[PDB]
Amino acid sequence: SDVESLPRGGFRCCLCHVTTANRPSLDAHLGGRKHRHLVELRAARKAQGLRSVFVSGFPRDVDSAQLSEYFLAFGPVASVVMDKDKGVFAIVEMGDVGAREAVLSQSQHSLGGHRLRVRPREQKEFDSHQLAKALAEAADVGAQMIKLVGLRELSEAERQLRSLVVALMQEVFTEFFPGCVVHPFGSSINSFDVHGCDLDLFLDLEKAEGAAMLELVGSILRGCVPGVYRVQTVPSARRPVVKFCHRPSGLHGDVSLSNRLALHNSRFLSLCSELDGRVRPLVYTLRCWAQGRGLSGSGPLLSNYALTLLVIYFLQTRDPPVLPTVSQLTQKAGEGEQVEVDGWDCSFPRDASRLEPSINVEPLSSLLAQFFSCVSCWDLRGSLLSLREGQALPVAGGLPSNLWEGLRLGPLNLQDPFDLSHNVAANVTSRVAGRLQNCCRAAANYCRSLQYQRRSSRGRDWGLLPLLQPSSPSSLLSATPIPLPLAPFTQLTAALVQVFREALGCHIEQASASWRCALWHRVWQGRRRARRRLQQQTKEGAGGGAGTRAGWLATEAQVTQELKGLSGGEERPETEPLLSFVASVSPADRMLTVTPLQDPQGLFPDLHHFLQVFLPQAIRHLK
RNA sequence: GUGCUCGCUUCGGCAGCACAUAUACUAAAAUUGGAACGAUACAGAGAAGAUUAGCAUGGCCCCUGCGCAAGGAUGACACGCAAAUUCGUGAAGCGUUCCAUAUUUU
Ligand SMILES: [Zn+2]
Repeated sequence: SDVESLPRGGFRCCLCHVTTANRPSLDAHLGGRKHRHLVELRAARKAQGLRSVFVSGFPRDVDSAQLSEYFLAFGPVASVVMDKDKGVFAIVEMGDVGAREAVLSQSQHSLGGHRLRVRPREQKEFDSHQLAKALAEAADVGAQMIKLVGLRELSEAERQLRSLVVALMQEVFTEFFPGCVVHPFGSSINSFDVHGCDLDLFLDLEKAEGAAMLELVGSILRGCVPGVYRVQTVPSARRPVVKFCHRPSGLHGDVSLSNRLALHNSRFLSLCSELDGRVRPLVYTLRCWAQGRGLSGSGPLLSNYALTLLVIYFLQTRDPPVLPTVSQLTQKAGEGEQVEVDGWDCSFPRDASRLEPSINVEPLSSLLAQFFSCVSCWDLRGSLLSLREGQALPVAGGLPSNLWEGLRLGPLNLQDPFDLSHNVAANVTSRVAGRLQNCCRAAANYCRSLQYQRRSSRGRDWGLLPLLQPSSPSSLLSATPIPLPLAPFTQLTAALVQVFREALGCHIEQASASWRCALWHRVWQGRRRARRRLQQQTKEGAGGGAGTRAGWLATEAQVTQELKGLSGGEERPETEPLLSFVASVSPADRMLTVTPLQDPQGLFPDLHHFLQVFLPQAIRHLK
């Protein structure tokens, strides 16, 4: 009854959301642990719900204890839970059906001089376009990145909502703990926040006591904080955390216990962000790209903090240093900023008004291209990327292992600037590292394309748009050479240049003969309608003129000029070509290879099919 | 949220009363690396035992056609077809059973 069919004989489990490819696999799923566990959960939940009662209207600010002991006379209580948000209502779980029947049998209840609302409980079962439009009209790619920052950051209302949530959590925690504060970190304060980002909190006040404190935090969060659900603990890791959600505001996030290192990391990130102007748009763009291409997330992927540290390291290892090394920051931190946590020195200047500006001049487009290229080149497995020194330490030396005693090496090595034994890319497996390298190579060779270099006038998804939309390009390259009519190589190459220049209106530069060709209008389309107009006008004007060898090129040039004039409505300055390509001829077999260079609209296939019909006819009329 | 006030009101609201206050916060740990088993998809090779891989449409493909009627013209895109023959077995896809000095915030 929980199985819903699917095409190709598919089967799915509604509970587990797990598909099966055939009947035996479905039966195995139906008879194995995951499914039974879920049917036991649903059966127990439905039974408990049916043997349950709903209480409202009880006197304001009355604890569950007296209500439970009042209901004790009517039957054996099992669980009483009170509302978080306002405590208006409560649910009393009874350890039987008879007592639930007894309590629902009465038409009147009294407790503490207030008529109660005892009532049976119901049981129930378990920017795609606007972003593109906003980024499709900027002046250039740098403006696109700045606008991406503008429309991807946290809006002021969202900031207010997050601050209200933080204040609520602070209030409840101060109610429980004697003296404590909640320091928001991560995206909340490092100025690298996006819409719907994690709300990460630090609770400021050998392992059993830590586990007990984490369990206390989980119990307090589950039982007192209004609107939170899905509280779970990860007590066995480098930093035990408790995860939660928040139904009213829709937020989710993590709570850690004793990491001041996170606070210092966040302040360092803010200092880097306000130390130069390129870093914030660069990190936002790289995070959006990595999220789109499915290599940044949770688990076996680059955490976005690791991506932020990677782009910071890229900014550090340039010949003109865009950002200073953390060693330089530690040296330039004056007296009073010397602090250390867990035996590790975390010192850097507090205000950006003291450090000299970087002498780096190259804009954000060049920085993005250099990031792609340099990250694609690096020997990630054999090199440790040290942020404190801005240097690639040799991983095989053994020194980086015995120096820090806790460094877990791997396919990608990247040490956070303050913890000396916390390579932040230990999650990444080999497949994810290889995918990162390959996608970086793809982006690197895309950045050299003229589409990323010049904005589109007619609208062709220029700028970051291809790097944001997934649009995995699986298109084959030039595989079909065009056969040409047998002519002497010099005559054939001359006649091709005439046909491209005169009959098609291409700009042609000389690059086996080869030429770069560029087109601003769709000269392959419409030609049948243009020729019929020219033929009608000629038949109305002065019939005559026997067709010579020169008359064919002149007639195709006129058919091309008509197709320009029918689109002249455009007034945009024609600085970017609608389609550019190479034309290349082999000496022996006299075949023409044609390859795209810039095709912002995906129109190269239409041009190629047109040239396959047109060029072997043109070279027949030019013999 | 709704109704009432034989209360102020500026005429919206405010101040009290009445119903209602929703039907929880419920633990559905996850990820990675191993091993074994079941499947059966695998561009998987013969083929669909002379005879399939073709589709139907739309506007595009060129030529002819004054075309005004159109004809071949066959590649792209969208639209729904679906594919069994009879057959073996995977990789980072489906399912099941164990293992891990293995991982989880920033
Ligand atoms: Zn299931």
